[PDB]
Formats: sequence, structure tokens, C-alpha cells
Amino acid sequence: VKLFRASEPILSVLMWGVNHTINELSNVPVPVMLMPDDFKAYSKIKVDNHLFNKENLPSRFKFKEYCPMVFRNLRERFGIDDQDYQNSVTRSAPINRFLTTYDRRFVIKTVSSEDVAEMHNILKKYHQFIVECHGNTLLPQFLGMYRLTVDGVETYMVVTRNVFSHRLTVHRKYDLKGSVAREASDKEKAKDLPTFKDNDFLNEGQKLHVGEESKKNFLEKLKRDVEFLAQLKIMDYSLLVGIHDVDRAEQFGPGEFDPSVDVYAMKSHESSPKKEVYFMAIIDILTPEQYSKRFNEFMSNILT
Amino acid sequence: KVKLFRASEPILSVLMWGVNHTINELSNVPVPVMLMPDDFKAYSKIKVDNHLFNKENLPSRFKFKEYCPMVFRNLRERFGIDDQDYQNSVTRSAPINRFLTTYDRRFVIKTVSSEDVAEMHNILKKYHQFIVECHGNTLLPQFLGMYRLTVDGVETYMVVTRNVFSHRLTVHRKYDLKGSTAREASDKEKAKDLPTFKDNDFLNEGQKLHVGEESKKNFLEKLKRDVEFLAQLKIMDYSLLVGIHDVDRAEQEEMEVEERAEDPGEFDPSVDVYAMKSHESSPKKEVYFMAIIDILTPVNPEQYSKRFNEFMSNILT
Ligand SMILES: Nc1nc2c(ncn2[C@@H]2O[C@H](COP(=O)(O)O)[C@@H](O)[C@H]2O)c(=O)[nH]1
Ligand SMILES: Nc1nc2c(ncn2[C@@H]2O[C@H](COP(=O)(O)O)[C@@H](O)[C@H]2O)c(=O)[nH]1
Ligand SMILES: Nc1nc2c(ncn2[C@@H]2O[C@H](COP(=O)(O)O)[C@@H](O)[C@H]2O)c(=O)[nH]1
Ligand SMILES: Nc1nc2c(ncn2[C@@H]2O[C@H](COP(=O)(O)O)[C@@H](O)[C@H]2O)c(=O)[nH]1
Ligand SMILES: Nc1nc2c(ncn2[C@@H]2O[C@H](COP(=O)(O)O)[C@@H](O)[C@H]2O)c(=O)[nH]1
Repeated sequence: VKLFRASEPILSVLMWGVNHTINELSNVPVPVMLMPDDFKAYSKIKVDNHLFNKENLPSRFKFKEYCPMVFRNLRERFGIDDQDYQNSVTRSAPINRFLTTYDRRFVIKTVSSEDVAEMHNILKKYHQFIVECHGNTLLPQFLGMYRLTVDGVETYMVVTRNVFSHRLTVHRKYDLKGSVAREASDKEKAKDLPTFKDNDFLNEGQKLHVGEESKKNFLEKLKRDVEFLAQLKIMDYSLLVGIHDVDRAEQFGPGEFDPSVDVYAMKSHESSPKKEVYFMAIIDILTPEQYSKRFNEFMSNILT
Repeated sequence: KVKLFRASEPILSVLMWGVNHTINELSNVPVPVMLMPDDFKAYSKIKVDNHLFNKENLPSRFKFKEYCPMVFRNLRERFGIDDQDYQNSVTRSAPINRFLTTYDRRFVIKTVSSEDVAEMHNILKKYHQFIVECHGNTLLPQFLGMYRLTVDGVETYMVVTRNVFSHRLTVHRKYDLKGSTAREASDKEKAKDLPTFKDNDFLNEGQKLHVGEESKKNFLEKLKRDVEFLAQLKIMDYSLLVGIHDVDRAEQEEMEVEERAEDPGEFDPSVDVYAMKSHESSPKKEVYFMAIIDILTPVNPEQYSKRFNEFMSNILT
């Protein structure tokens, strides 16, 4: 029995909706190809329950899923099974707008109306790029996109594969742009999990040691990705970098992970210094050349 | 395990979709210790607007309303029907024949009027209680679900019952009996393969049903408290549906179907709930199906129940 019990009705509706749309899709045949109309398609469901099932869910709400054939195909190309995705969302309330599913596998971001417009704008090309690069990219992996109507209010959400591991504690993070100059404010330096920027990183002189093995794949990925973004005329995106220090965590194995689940994770080299696991991906792509070459060079000068 | 909701009419597709949907939702809703008054005024409602999606069998746009779902879930449970079975009976393949049967012939789906839905509501509390205290042992219709579908802005009301007839055993003759003081079948009806015969038809044939005394007593005790119950409410003009299954004739028919394709009379009393074998000293081996039908649509109730009762009691031996 899934109750869809959550801290807030919006979360309940999200759970119910992912459950309903995934189950509904299990009845829809996997097509031979996507069609143009699948990129303009949606499912809308409206619920009005009088005196029934009101313990966790509201009596009246709406749930809208954008382009469900497209995002279902994207899930497949990212190696994600529909039942696991459904399970991660519905087995237990997602947790702390920015949420994670209870198992930390998937991120759920509340976004604006124009974000959803922009997603419709890039979705065809993004899909075609995911096809051509065989799912091997550092771009956000867009798994689903929904609009919830609760208490008359519309809330838009986009679901991604988590950049960080769902298991390994991240010990310090960086939002890097390659840009100007930006750092962490005194108020930002106070949180246990601080978000550092380019200059903090550079001035710290901290490098990341993945060898020449991982460096190859990574840079080969990064260039194709930013070339794609530039071809779309998009900018202001970042490279999110997470660092998990193994010894500290230690103080069911240290540094042990399943690469097919922690897709962005990289082991520190042996000849390198301290022992770490790194997590690196491109975030916030929903908004030119200069930006791409610059970002690329900045991120390339971080791997030794 | 893919379910397509393929059907000849959008109405059937939506019915299959809605039963599938409501039963799956109910699986995520714990079973209460008891029912509460609100469950009798309760309903669920779902409105679907699909755009450029999932349009092969379902309409893009439709509505589905289930009346008092907690109550009907409970009534199913008291009638010895598992929710997954009910759902599979409705959704694995399209119901057939508005009068529908599920593809496996276990459940009957009747299209009713808005007034019929109204009357179900009026009587639902008392019907439930009566089902509680007679332990699901009744000749009354066994109500398993009530729905409203909206397709093309048009509303259709539907009530689901257990089939009076066997889901496997062929019916060879049927009567609708009231006990009214002239009720016969038209020359038109008589020209159907399976005519609905009536009182005077039953009487004139000298037809009897030989069930033997234990079965007869059980049946008559049921009939008695059932028709008293109906008399207590406003209810009049209901009927006893009677189906007769000829065992030998069926055996032969089976043999003939095999011969065609090439180029007993037992049954589960927990599934064919209205079925009685003939007395081991009957002129021929038969199986009978007997139950009360048409109790919703409502010389007065008391009188009617008394008469109906007398007549039905002189039907069998
Ligand atoms: N755990 C986790 N945090 C993320 C992820 N993406 C962005 N964040 C972080 O979440 C915060 C808000 O995200 P943003 O406003 O960029 O969407 C920032 O601190 C950002 O670094 C992710 O995929 N996983
Ligand atoms: N649509 C709707 N009709 C109702 C409701 N309650 C009673 N009715 C209908 O209103 C009429 C009178 O109901 P009463 O209150 O007299 O028993 C009947 O036709 C009955 O079916 C309700 O909650 N909704
Ligand atoms: N007594 C009663 N009648 C209802 C209720 N809901 C609907 N009805 C009756 O059922 C019929 C159809 O209702 P509708 O669901 O289309 O609003 C109408 O005759 C309406 O009055 C209810 O909760 N109680
Ligand atoms: N097979 C079957 N036929 C029924 C059942 N109830 C009613 N019928 C038949 O269906 C036709 C119309 O139903 P009614 O007008 O009673 O709703 C009549 O021929 C009637 O005898 C049932 O439970 N099973
Ligand atoms: N009562 C009865 N009729 C039979 C039997 N075998 C054949 N008949 C009938 O005799 C006719 C010829 O049957 P056929 O043998 O050509 O299938 C048909 O009317 C058929 O129903 C039987 O074993 N018992």
C-alpha cells in the first residue's frame, strides 16, 4: 500500500502523479520512433474526490505530464527502468524548491513557466543529441516534467538524475563557470555544505586527479556537450563538482560505488594525492561561443 | 501484461479504463474496520484530457465517476469476490452483449437511468446492512459497483452485478416471473433464440422445477426475508429470473461443437451462486438459476411481496 504520505500536499500529489502516469504508460506500447506530435503532447488528469481518500491526498487536484513518450524514451536511453523511477518517487516522500527522492537517486527541481517553455524549445534537439551521444553526456539528464495544480496554484517540476552519489557523502562542492569573478559570501561560508565558485577553487589551487584515462573521456564529453549548448545559443550554465574524501567518511566499503548508478563519479588516481571520489556534471541549461570555449578551457585546466 | 482497453465503442474502453483505475487506486487504500456514514454519500471522480497521446483506444477526453467506492469494495468482499478478479474480468478483454456481460460471463453490467442511481443511494445503507446480517446469502441482486461515464459530453450510468446465470453452463430456457394477476411473451419474443417467457407461459406449460426439499427450504427462507426486505422499502414490480439448463442437451451441444471445430452438470456453488441441481428423482437432469432482479426502478409493496412469494413457492418441488 502506497499512502503518498508527505510533509506537504504538493509532495503527495507529486507521488500520486508519478505513480499514475508511470502505471498508465505501462499500458502504452513502446513506439518504433518518436514523432513530432510527441514533443507537443501531454497528459492531464483532474481529480475531484468527495469524502474519499482524503487522508494524505487533497480531494481536488490536477496533474499534467509533458511529452510523456519523449521523457519515457529519455529514461530508457539513460539506462533507467520505469518501475525503479516510480519506486524512487513513491515508496517514500521526497526530501529536502529543491528535493531529492527518498533514496537520493533523483533530483526534483521546481521551475518556472518560462523554464518549461524553454524545455519544449530544446527538447527535440536535446533528444536527438542524447541519441547521437548514446546517453554518454555531462548534460542534465531530464527524466520527466510535470505541472501540479493544488489549491488553485500551478507548480512546475523537472526531474533529473542526481549529479552526486546517492550513497557517498560529498565533502565539498563547487559551482564553476569559467567566467568576471565570483566567490562565496560570508553568509554562504557558514553552511555545513558550502557552494564555492571559480575563484575560491583557483585560489585554493586544488586540482582533481583522475589520471589520463578518465581525463580523456571527460574532456571528450565536455567539449561535445558545450558545443551542443553553444549550437543552441544557451549560456550561464555551470559545472557542478562534488568531492567525497574517503578517509574522512571512513572516520559497504570506503570509496565503493556502482558506476551504473553513480553515473558521474570518478575515482582519484593512484599516483595522485589524497584519496577521493569526484562527481562532475553540467547543470542549469535552461535560459554563446565565447562562453563555451571559456568554460571548456577553465574546466580543462582542472584535471591533471 | 499490457492492457489496451481495445473495444468496439469508446464507452466500453472507458469502462475498462475506469474499473482498472479505481480498483488499482483502491489497492492503495487500507481496509477500514467499519464503514462510516460518509462512505454512503462519497464518490470519486477523475477527468482525463490527453493531447496527442494515448489515443489509439481511449478517447482523448472523458470522465469517470465511482459512487460510494468504499461501500462497493466491502460488498464485493462480502460476496466472496476478490478485487483483482473483478478488475481482470472487466479489463482483460472487452465486455460483450445496454446490457453487457464481462468476457468471461461472471459479471453483468447494466446501463441505468439517473433515477436508478438515485434509488441505489436511497436504499444503499439498508441494503448493506441486510447483506451484513444475511451473510451475503440472498436472492437479491449482488451490487459490486456503480459508475458514471462521460464520453462526448454524454453521461452513462452503469451498475455491476453478479450474473444470475452460470458463467459456464448454457441456459436453455428462461422466465421472468412477477406473480401478477395477464403476463405473456409476444409473438415477437417467442421468435428469438432465447425468449424471455413469463408467468402465464410458465403456468401453461405446466413447468415445474424439481430441486428437492432441502434446497427448496433454503431457497424459500431466502425468498421470504428478501421480499420482506423489499416490501419494507418502497420497492415494487421486481421479478424472479429463472434460467433452466438441460444437462443432456448441453452434453450433446458440446459434442457437436467439437465435431465442427475439428474440421457436467456440476458447478461451483461459490461461483454459480444462484444454481441448484435437480432432485435425483427429476424427469431429466437439469440445473436451475433463480434470483430476484429489477429492484431499483421503484397493489402495493406488502401485497406484492406476499403474492410474488406465493407464486415463487409454487414454482418448485
Ligand atoms: N545533490 C544535488 N545538488 C544539486 C544538484 N544540482 C544542483 N544542486 C545544488 O542545489 C542547489 C540549488 O540548485 P540550482 O538553484 O542551481 O538549481 C545548489 O547548491 C546546487 O549546487 C544535484 O543534481 N544534486
Ligand atoms: N446529485 C445529487 N443528488 C442528490 C444528492 N442527495 C440526494 N439527491 C437527490 O435529490 C432528490 C431528493 O433527495 P432527498 O434529500 O429528498 O432524499 C433525489 O432525486 C435524490 O436522488 C446528492 O448528494 N447529489
Ligand atoms: N440520494 C443521493 N442521490 C444522489 C447522490 N448523488 C447523485 N445522486 C442522484 O443520482 C443521479 C445522478 O447523479 P449525478 O452523479 O449525475 O450528479 C441523480 O438522480 C442524483 O440526484 C447522492 O449522494 N445521494
Ligand atoms: N444473462 C443474464 N441476463 C439477465 C440478467 N438480468 C437480466 N437479464 C436479462 O436481460 C434483459 C434485460 O434486462 P432487464 O430489463 O431486467 O434489465 C432481459 O432479457 C433479462 O431477462 C442476468 O443477470 N444475466
Ligand atoms: N439426444 C441426442 N441427440 C443426438 C445425439 N447424437 C446426435 N443427435 C442429434 O441427431 C441429429 C444428428 O446429429 P449429428 O450426429 O449429425 O451430429 C442432431 O439433431 C443431433 O443433435 C445424442 O447422442 N443424443
